[PDB]
Amino acid sequence: MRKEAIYHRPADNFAYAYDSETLHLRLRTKKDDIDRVELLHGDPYDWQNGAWQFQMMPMRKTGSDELFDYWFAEVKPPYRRLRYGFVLYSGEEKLVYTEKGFYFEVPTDDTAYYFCFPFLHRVDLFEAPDWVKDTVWYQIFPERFANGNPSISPEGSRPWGSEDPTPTSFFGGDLQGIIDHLDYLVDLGITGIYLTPIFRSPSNHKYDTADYFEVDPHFGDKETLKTLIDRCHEKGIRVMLDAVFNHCGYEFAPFQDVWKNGESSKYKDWFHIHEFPLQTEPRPNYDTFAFVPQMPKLNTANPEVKRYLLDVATYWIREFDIDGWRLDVANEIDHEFWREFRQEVKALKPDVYILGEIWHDAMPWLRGDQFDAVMNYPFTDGVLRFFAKEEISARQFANQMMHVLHSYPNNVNEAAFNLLGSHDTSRILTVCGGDIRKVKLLFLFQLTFTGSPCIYYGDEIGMTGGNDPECRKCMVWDPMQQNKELHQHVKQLIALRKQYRSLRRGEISFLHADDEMNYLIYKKTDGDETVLVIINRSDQKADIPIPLDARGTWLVNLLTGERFAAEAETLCTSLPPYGFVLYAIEHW
Amino acid sequence: MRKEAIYHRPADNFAYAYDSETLHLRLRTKKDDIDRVELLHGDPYDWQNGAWQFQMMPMRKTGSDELFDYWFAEVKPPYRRLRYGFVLYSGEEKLVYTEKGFYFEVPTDDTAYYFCFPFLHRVDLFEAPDWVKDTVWYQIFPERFANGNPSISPEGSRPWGSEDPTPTSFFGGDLQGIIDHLDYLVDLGITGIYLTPIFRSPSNHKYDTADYFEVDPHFGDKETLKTLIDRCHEKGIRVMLDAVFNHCGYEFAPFQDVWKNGESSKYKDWFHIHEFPLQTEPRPNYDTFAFVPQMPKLNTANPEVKRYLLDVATYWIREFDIDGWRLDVANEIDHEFWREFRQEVKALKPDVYILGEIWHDAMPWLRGDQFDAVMNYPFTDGVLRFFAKEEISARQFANQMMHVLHSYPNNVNEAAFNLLGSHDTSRILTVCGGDIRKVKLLFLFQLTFTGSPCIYYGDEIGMTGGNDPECRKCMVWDPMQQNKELHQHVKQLIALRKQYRSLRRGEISFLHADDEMNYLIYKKTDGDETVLVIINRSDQKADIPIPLDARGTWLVNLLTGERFAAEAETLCTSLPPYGFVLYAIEHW
Ligand SMILES: [Ca+2]
Ligand SMILES: [Ca+2]
Ligand SMILES: [Cl-]
Repeated sequence: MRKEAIYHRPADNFAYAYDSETLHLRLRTKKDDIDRVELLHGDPYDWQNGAWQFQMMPMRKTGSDELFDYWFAEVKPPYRRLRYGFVLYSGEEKLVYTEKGFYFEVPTDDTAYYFCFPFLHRVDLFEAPDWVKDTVWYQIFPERFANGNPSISPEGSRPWGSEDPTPTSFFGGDLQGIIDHLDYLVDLGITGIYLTPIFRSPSNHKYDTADYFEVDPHFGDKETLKTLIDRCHEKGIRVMLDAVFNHCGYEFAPFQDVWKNGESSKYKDWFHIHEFPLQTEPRPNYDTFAFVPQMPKLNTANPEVKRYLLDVATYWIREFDIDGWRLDVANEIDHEFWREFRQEVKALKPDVYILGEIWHDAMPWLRGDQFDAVMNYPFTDGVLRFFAKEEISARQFANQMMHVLHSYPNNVNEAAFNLLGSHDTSRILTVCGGDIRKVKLLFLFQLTFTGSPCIYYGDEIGMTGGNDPECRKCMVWDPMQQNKELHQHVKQLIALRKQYRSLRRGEISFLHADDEMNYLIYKKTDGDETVLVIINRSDQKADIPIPLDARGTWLVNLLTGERFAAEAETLCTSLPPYGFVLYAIEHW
Repeated sequence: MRKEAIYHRPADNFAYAYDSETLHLRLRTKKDDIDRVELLHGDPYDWQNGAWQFQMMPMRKTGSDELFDYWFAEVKPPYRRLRYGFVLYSGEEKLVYTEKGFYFEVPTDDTAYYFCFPFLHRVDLFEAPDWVKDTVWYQIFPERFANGNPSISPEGSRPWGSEDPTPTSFFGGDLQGIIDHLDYLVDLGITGIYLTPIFRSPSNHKYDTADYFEVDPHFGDKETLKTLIDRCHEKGIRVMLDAVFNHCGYEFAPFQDVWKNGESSKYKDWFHIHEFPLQTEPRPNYDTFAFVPQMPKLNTANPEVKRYLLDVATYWIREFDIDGWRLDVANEIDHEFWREFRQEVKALKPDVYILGEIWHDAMPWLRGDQFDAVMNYPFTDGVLRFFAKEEISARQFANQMMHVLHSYPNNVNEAAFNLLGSHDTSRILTVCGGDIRKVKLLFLFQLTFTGSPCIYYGDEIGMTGGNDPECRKCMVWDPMQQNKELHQHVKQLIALRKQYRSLRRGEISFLHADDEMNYLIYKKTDGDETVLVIINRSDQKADIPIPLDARGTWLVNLLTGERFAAEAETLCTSLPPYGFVLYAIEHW
């Protein structure tokens, strides 16, 4: 066995409380290097006859990435205290992996050798709002969804969908237009809406905020926003707004004061200023979002700033009853602020979903004291590389999915915001080079994956476009221009997801087929039901062997409803080019 | 390249801010497997400025443990933001290590593959009080230091130091006794005193608290405590008290109420009770420290309990100006409480040192939002196994020290509470089998090691005893029963530590000798200042070669003060059994 590939450390994704009485422990080792692994565990103070009392529990291999095998075990400490280790077996070789290193047999003269999970506290438990787990989100960029009130449209607004958008063009989309098209979303099966910024700002995207306490006049007023939220609630749709707390806009009052009065302004500490007076040339002498002068970075360490943003955060919840806050550039704002943010938000309305925009590994923000989840862009990356660009094999895709999922605790993955694109990415149909068959596969995977998926407006009807701003075209309402095949496909999958719990909250496992290149086979299971998905990611028909025992095993096609029994101990599934099939499994 | 042994993840000991402008990045690889490592780095938004290529910085190997090599690099992001990857060079091939995996060359496209350190926030920076770095602590168990007030000694106190202590014996030690012997401590060189529990409790150790707002009558009164602290402060000695917040005592009023009234008690939720009425056996029906009935666990999640404990924490600081809080069984209290604890204590007195009693890996409590340090028992175990028990080689000792040190960020190690024993361990002289020569080596290593070391009362004069209660004998004040040589050795070493910054704040590196079984050679470095230490851990004379080069190099024997020029390529030093020598290395 290779000791250099064995790893565990008491925190993050390797050791965490799943609930008030249960702990989850993981261990990773070199793939196929270990035959069996057992968790050695016991209460730190449980002694009898002068010997430490501990037991052995076999661990299950939950999956593996390109380099490692991941092992899992759940344990309910008798007194909520635990000292543990790992015993690995390979042939006649045995290793005991502990915090103090490796041993060849279990040392029991003391507990100091072992890893420790001191005490399971309910207060430190990671707990996201349960309702998001069954939710399917729909992201809307307000300036481009629907012009429901022409009288408030920006002057210079272009005819709807008359031309591709630019960084400064306006088409007159507003909040009323969203209200007017809610039945379209209900029919689709959407139960959650995520809106990009809607507070006063001069731009079409509004990430350069002028006033966080005012709805942009071009989008509507507070009365209209309230009606929108109330109407969504009546129809069973939760609403999440965009919080741009990392930076403000050039027209933000406090910034204007500092821009004019420099170091004597009482708002100078509200920002990250390097020298006075402020300037934008040759470059800004203050921190900004990226290198954008009109987006001054806010000092969230300043008491007055924190008070203001926390007031903003609770105001919209208290007065408008929103259901979530999507945090713009969340990773660039300090942890101290995010902890206070959670405390005040959750104290007001525990149901509010706290979603951070972080495109990379976000474990530091997912320990339970800050966010409920992050926009899962790493998932986006992997799914697009396999289904859209076909850059990696099915084997490599499974490895990447196993890699990212095992990088986090199970309860964290259960609340993950799994998207395929957004206002900050190219359109999936375009990433797919215009092949609807590939887009159908993207939706199939997304909608059968555990978590809280989000659909970018227009992707369900085949809208096209490159990256920002090309991906922000006016929503296509003309039924003659909407791709009917895709819309029906999405509606169908969302319905299925709502009907099968394993798709929404189950564990995922990948089965290795003969052709580990184009055939993807995976299962979703929650202990009560099991759904098998088989995908032929190739332009040729395929006969794919399904690795499952045929003893008393019955399958039910979820799309056609057809029931049939297996027998060949490995039934053969025949699929047309880019075809796919889903089966509910029955063991009688 | 063994990909399975390579590792980095943007947090804890692998990625952190060292100061407001500097980031530290670490990478671990299979020992001797990698020849060189380069850090590819840049600002995440460099692309906006047309800067698509990374900057490159070579990483330095800071040490190796049993299985890995550790690489290091410090970076000052121009805009406090960083995106990075690693380039590893091996005879086999060159590989780029990123968050998305390994690549043979730096990806030429614009996809996000890299690790990220979003923003360097001063507010999230780990920062312990600077003064602790130059402090040498002395731990005192009040019931056994000195009987300065016979009139308040417990009834039935045994003649001072006349017999071995027991779990229930009393000798009459008190706070006045400490005051009476301050000059002894000043002479020794001590600049910090850590006292075990001193609040009212029926026991001789007092970890079963009866009243947190009262100094035990047998130890003295609030007036005596003030005198002690003021005299200490006048002598440049800081004072740290023991906070027993995980559990209270059997005589704690709130608990007595619950034990009497049961479920009808208004204090029922102040503890962890499973059933009523409360029972103490076979095992308590309520959570306790270990299974001690007289030590019921407090519910630090209960608002009243938190307020009471926080009031306690701030009371002694505000009223008596203490300089630190040592947290008893700190790992068994929730993180939420520790965050509030830090906020309140630091707001009151930023200089207060927060030390948690955690014997295992404490990374989760050392990210900057909770403790400043923990009692470094893992250091204690490693040092004892080498110098005292001689159960491991000099090579294995070097590996273990590198292992535990690289497990934490540099600024965390710089404030670490490095002890060799305490009231919860056997006496070091006894662990050394009565060999004073070995104890001298223990003090030598401890006092030349970076951090905030602590000396257990009596160890500086050779007191003996097994583990609790044996290690709690009355302090020996008669010089005829004190080991003068050892005492002067400790006094001399504390003097040197104060004179050479590299000993208390420098980096450490182990130089591997030919006979790396008994010969230990290491150096402390801080800028150009270097202290070389050579230890002969064997019971026979030895001639050990000093690897150092003579290139305009001069050595200063820190024990004798003797100066001399370096011979040729390697100077040889003759040492007696368990001998040692320290040399300041000057580069001219
Ligand atoms: Ca309009
Ligand atoms: Ca006394
Ligand atoms: Cl309405």
